[PDB]
Amino acid sequence: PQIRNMVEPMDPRTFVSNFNNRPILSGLDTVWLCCEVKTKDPSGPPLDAKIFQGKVYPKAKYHPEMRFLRWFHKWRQLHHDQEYKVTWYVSWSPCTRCANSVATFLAKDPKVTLTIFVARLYYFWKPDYQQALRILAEAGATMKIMNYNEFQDCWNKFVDGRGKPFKPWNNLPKHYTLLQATLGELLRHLMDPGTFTSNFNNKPWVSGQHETYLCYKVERLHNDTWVPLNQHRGFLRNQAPNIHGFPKGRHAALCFLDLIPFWKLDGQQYRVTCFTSWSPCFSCAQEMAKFISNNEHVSLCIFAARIYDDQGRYQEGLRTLHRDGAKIAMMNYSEFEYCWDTFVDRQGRPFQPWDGLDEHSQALSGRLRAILQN
DNA sequence: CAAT
Ligand SMILES: [Zn+2]
Ligand SMILES: [Zn+2]
Repeated sequence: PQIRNMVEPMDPRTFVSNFNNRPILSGLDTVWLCCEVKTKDPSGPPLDAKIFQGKVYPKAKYHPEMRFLRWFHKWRQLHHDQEYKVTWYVSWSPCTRCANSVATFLAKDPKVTLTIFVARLYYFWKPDYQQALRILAEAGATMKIMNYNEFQDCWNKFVDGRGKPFKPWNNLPKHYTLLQATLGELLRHLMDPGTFTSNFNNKPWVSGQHETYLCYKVERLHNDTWVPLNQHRGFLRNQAPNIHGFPKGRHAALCFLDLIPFWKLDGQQYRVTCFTSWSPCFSCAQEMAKFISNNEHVSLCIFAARIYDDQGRYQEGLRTLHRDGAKIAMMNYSEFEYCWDTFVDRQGRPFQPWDGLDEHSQALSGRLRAILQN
């Protein structure tokens, strides 16, 4: 039995119009949901597959997530009980009602695990919808943003492409990174402690890997005092090159600069701080210096674990960044501890500093000062 | 992890 025999594949124009992942997208009156039900073993065809659709308004009871729940209840009565792995590709993330219904269903049934790939985040800026996605995640649903691979898979399985291959729309990768970072913020995703310790150790770097992790937070000026702005706190990393994502990669500092306009900050004074495992290369620093030159109400503070020699003009880039008003400093014990406490999935464990932390911070601080004073 |  093949997916083509299980579903009526949707029209290609229905798929592309409904699954376009522009984060802010008006005019869509419908939610689409493609799903597969599998055993514990993921290889081969699913046990069954279905496409559900429902109008957003006026009744959530006809949203495709609830249509799925009613179909799946009846389907299970007709098949021999076993453990099920369910995958959804949904055009909009769940509204508050569906999120709470699915969360209740998952939490009462240890035999079912659910992964939800979403094309767009629905009302991601509204606290009610944020809290509902957290309840769904806490019920064990794995919630991810649809990337190129999932759009292509959904095209192959659920669309009447007539053998033509999936063609990505404009800016699919840029949309993905904005949504991924936004989903991480609202789920309050914390960084793996091993990933933190490995990447923020400031001893001389000996690994062949060049990856950059970047933790960020935002403050607002209020009554001559900086106050936390808890909505936009999290971490991200560089995007490795891939011809279906960013063909030349996208460095962490640039992904961070992409986020700031997406936050829709008002005209008040803001201080945006990042803790990055590598200081920015020349290209990143130029872009960062351009940004702060053009956004006078945003103050940048950059704390770096290590100084990245890009074999080019990185020293001049750091000088330009400082000249244009960014604060640049090397992370000391206090900044390492703050990120462990704030951004890392530490499970109550205190910060344990690696060997030579203080000594390496002093050496790097002296190198930075020498760079900035030329 | 299809990898400037
Ligand atoms: Zn709903
Ligand atoms: Zn860079």
